[PDB]
Amino acid sequence: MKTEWPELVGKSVEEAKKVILQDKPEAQIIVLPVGTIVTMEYRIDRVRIFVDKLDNVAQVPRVG
Amino acid sequence: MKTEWPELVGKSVEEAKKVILQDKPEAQIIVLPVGTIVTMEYRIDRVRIFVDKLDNVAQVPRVG
Amino acid sequence: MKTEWPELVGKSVEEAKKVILQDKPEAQIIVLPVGTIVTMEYRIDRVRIFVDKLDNVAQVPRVG
Amino acid sequence: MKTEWPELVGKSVEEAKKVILQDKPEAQIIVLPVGTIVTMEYRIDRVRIFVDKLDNVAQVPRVG
Amino acid sequence: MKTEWPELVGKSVEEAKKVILQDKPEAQIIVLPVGTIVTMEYRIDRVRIFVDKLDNVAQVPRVG
Amino acid sequence: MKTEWPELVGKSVEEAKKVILQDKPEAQIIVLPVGTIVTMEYRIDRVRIFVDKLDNVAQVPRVG
Amino acid sequence: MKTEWPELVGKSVEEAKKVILQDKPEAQIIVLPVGTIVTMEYRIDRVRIFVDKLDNVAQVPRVG
Amino acid sequence: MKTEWPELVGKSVEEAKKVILQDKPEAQIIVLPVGTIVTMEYRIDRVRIFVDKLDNVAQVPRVG
Amino acid sequence: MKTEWPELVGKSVEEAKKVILQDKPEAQIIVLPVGTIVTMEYRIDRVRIFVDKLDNVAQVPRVG
Amino acid sequence: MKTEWPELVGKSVEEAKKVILQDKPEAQIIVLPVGTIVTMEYRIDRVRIFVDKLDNVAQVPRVG
Amino acid sequence: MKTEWPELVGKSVEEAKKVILQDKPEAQIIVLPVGTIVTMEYRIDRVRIFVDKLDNVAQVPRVG
Amino acid sequence: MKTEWPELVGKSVEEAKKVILQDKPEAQIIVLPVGTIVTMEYRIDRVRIFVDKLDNVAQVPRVG
Repeated sequence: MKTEWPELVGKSVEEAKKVILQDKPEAQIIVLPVGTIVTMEYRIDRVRIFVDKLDNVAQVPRVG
Repeated sequence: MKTEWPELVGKSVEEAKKVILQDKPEAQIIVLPVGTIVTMEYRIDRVRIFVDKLDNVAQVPRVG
Repeated sequence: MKTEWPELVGKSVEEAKKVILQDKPEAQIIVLPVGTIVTMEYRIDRVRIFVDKLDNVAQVPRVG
Repeated sequence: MKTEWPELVGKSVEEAKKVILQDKPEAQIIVLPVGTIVTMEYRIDRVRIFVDKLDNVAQVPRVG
Repeated sequence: MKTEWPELVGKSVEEAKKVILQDKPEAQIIVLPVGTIVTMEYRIDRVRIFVDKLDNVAQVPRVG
Repeated sequence: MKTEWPELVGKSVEEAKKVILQDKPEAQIIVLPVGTIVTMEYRIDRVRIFVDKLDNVAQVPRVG
Repeated sequence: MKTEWPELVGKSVEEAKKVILQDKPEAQIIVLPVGTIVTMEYRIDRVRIFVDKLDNVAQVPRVG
Repeated sequence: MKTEWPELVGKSVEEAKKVILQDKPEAQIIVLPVGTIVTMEYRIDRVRIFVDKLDNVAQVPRVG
Repeated sequence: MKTEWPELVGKSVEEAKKVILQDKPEAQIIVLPVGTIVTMEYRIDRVRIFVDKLDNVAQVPRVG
Repeated sequence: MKTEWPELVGKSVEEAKKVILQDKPEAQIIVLPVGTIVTMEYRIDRVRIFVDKLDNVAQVPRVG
Repeated sequence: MKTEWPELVGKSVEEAKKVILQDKPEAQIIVLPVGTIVTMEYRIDRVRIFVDKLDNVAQVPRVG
Repeated sequence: MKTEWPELVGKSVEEAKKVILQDKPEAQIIVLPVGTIVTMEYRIDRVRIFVDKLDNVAQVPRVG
């Protein structure tokens, strides 16, 4: 099962969403600033994308 | 009593509000950024929705 | 002496202000985001309202 | 020496500035959000005003 | 060597920049909100200016 | 291998990006506010730029 | 249903536990330092006691 | 698959460990203070237990 | 009504407690480290004392 | 090059150190509480181990 | 008026206290860990000393 | 001028102090936990050492 998207570091939110949904059609994509504190439980259908000030992907997106 | 809405993860605030009010007509719906610190008491009529940068539901909304 | 306004959870800032001033004509109403850190002293004429992202009342307003 | 302005709680920044400068013509007035962390040294000519989301004075302004 | 600018407390960013560059032509001027956390190393050509909500200088600018 | 860009302190994001990509054509450039908390792993192709309120480079950009 | 114990402010943990269990025999009593950050869900059988440096009750214990 | 242990709220670490290992023989049990910030990835064999000042279980232990 | 004890800055907890109880026989005295975050409501019978590493009073004790 | 030690989650510091040094004889092993904030640069010879209240490994140790 | 003690950086608490009281007989000396958050008002008779893990003076003690 | 001690990562406080004082006889050595927040000014005679739970050097010691 695909769980990580290193290839998306540096790319835009739009490009990330497109790629993640090709790979994971059920993905529930959540867009948060880097450094956001995240007390969450694990959701196998969720993919969190941490973005910079310019809404580029700053860290490897991972399922959960 | 309905207490959680896992089906709303990833959906918009508007869609969440609509669904929560169908299920819980008395709901007092509060919209906060993920990571907001929450020193609150329990209110059975309140539903907090934690949203991402795009005002999508990021975490399962729960009564309280 | 009226000290709390549970009836205002979920309502707008405008509606809250109107109700608080009917009940407490001398009120000095302060509007802050939920989670704001509050190292304050007690002021009997002040009412702090903690609001969500949509400027709705998120927590019971209390004198102080 | 005037050091505090309790009478300004709840008032606007503009009204606060006007009153503080009548009382303290040399005042260097600094406007910060409530909860801002303040590791400062003491300046006798400075007056910090802590304001709410609506740029109303939320706490008693004090010299320093 | 000039290392501090107490005379700039309360002044605008534009006035501060002008004065700092007259005094220190090589200055690399960085503008940050008060309370920003600053884990930095020492740079002799840098001057950080901490500003309030109105982009006025809130604290004595210092080299480093 | 070039790992740091001290020469970019004080410069704009646009100038920084241009210089970093001349030096490191594969760079994945991420733009964050100073003070952002950064729990990241090491990526040799990434360069994080920490910027001030005016989107000037505030700290030496480094690979990772 | 008893939900708060104002009478226990200032008392020891031992005295608090004794009183809470007389009033609420099923209580699951949790002892935390004041200021502890509490991202919890509501448990009707739990009573959190916030204590000072001397393990005295510092704030009104409440169910949840 | 057992994922939560509500029955352990209020119990000691020793009793929790015993019960979790009966239910989940492969469990890797981690004991942390309530409020600890937890930027972790999901591990299906891990169970985190959040404890109070007296090393009693303060919150429902969950796999991850 | 006595509300503040400036005379106790620098004194020990034991001396502070003695003086506060002479002045305020009903006082519920709470001892916390400086910097403790305090999201509390106002209690007219409570006096919080903020202490240093040596359990000396570091800040003016005040009712509330 | 070995960069991660998932097999050490849940084990003691002593066992972790032994295993990491078998795999990486030059390792500079650093032991920190979970949640410690880590503004560090990348060191290829360092391995940070994040431990729980009982000095067990709480998270996968990684080079850097 | 003596307001700072640069000569005490690196010295013990005992040596600092001795020197500060020679210079300032009325000093109310408060000993805090580095990084302690300090929302205080200005007291001309107080001297705060910020100490390291070994109770050595880590930063220049200053009146206030 | 020696400004950094990479060779001391992983070593004890005692060994670090010995080496730093051989290299810098005037050093004022300050020992702090990793993650300590450090709002300091630059002191050319100071060397801060950030240590882990076992009082080993966790990060490169640097003058300032």
